[PDB]
Amino acid sequence: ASEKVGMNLVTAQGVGQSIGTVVIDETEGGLKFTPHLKALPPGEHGFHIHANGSCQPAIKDGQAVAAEAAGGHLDPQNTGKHEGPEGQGHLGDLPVLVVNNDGIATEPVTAPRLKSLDEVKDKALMIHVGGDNMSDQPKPLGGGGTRYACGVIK
Ligand SMILES: [Cu+]
Ligand SMILES: [Zn+2]
Repeated sequence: ASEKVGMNLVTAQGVGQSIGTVVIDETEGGLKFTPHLKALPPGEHGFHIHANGSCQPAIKDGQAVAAEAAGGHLDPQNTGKHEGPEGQGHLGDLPVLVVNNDGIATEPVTAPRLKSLDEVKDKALMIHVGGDNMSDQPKPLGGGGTRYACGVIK
């Protein structure tokens, strides 16, 4: 079973344009991700699910949060540490969205972290500025807590 999640760019103003969806397709090895996005910085980008579904910013002390109405990366009970190479953390954490040198991603990959669209039908996807393996600096993901795009599942 499958759902085509339309992701828009986000950058402290809130929802921008789109440049790609990602198709989510559930299987017995979980959520198969197949991206089709252009116009990103042509590296590698962390992939999360977030606690609410809302690609919208917050404003406080004369300054804007990138996009955060979606909540944290689905972080109910833990310590603050992120799910990764050792220990334990949040269940909304997923393998890194590789992009080719020309700024386009297509990699058919899978997250066994969840195994039906019914597990995400109230949430957002989020394409994160860094890849996603660290908790071990005074800010998590090595500072990669920022994001280029978001998409509410519908
Ligand atoms: Cu995130
Ligand atoms: Zn996390």
